[PDB]
Amino acid sequence: GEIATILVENSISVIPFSEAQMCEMPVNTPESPWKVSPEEEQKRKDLRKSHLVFSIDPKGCEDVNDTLSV
RNA sequence: UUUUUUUUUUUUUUUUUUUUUUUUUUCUCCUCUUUUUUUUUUUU
Repeated sequence: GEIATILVENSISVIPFSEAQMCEMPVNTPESPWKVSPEEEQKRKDLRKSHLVFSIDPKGCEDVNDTLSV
């Protein structure tokens, strides 16, 4: 009840989205997951082999932003 | 040696109809105390 009060009072929504707001999703399905279309591999410039990327991140960091490389 | 007569289960069937959830009261009402109101910053 207190958490609900804190939400309602401070103007924050707790409603999951609607069908048309859901349906517009990238399809990360097991029968066909996501993988880069090769014309965009052309158009970009890969570095997954010639350079090292890693990250320290807080405990529980289910979603990383920060990365660097020197 | 004991004849003859004294009715019985109401008659009738071939009449028209153009609405509609509910329904009808109760008054004015003293919110107690460190504050201006804090605020960059970074790790989600």
